[PDB]
Amino acid sequence: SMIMTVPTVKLNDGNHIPQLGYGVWQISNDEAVSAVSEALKAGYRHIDTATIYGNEEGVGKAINGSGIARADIFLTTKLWNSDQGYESTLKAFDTSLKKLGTDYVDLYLIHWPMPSKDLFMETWRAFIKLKEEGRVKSIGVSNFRTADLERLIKESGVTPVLNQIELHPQFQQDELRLFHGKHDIATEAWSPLGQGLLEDPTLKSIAEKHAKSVAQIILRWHIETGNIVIPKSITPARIKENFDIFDFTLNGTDHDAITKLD
Repeated sequence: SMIMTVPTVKLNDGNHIPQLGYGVWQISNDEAVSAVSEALKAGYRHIDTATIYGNEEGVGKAINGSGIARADIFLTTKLWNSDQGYESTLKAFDTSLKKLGTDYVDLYLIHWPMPSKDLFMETWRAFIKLKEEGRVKSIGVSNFRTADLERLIKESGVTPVLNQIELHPQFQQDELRLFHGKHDIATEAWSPLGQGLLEDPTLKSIAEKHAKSVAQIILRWHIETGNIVIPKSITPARIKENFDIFDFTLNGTDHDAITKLD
């Protein structure tokens, strides 16, 4: 009868984000509807997409038809590279809201620091405005390097709540995580499960030690190192498997052994 409470990460702007969320990647609208429905059914309350994936309508349909209040779901999307700029971001966001069928997003991220610093600063200027207007609750970035974050913080005075980056046991991003911690930016891991290490002996051993799956061990390692994770499995069994990571803990030796995988 115990229900594990999904931890939230308190962000630098006072908002809280569920530490586990469900990643939608390059799937179709119909697929997004089914997957997001399945995730919300499995107990996920944090849904992550990006405008370039072309599935905002379907994500929005599953969310609005879930029987869960909009206020109880945390929804992230992301501004695509070709829409960077002040006015072009305001336009893109409007279009994304219309597609999603809601009047705010919890988190809006700049998808990449591409194609230039000037362009992303103008996008950031637009995010600041959307945040002032109360249409975006938290603003952040994705795939930003330490030099992009330095320029963003120096030039705007506004520090992103998080930077979503590729992060998994074979790509641990030690440097960026050190910068993030230094400047109160949360780390969010995309592709947190990495590369199919399902046959790695360290991870297999830890999975047995705890009677959990290798994916569950990887996701618990992320949770214990303070990462927000957005695993993106498409099969229901895996969607449910990735949710069940709050009923156990690793220990000290486990962490050392996973660190050695980078």
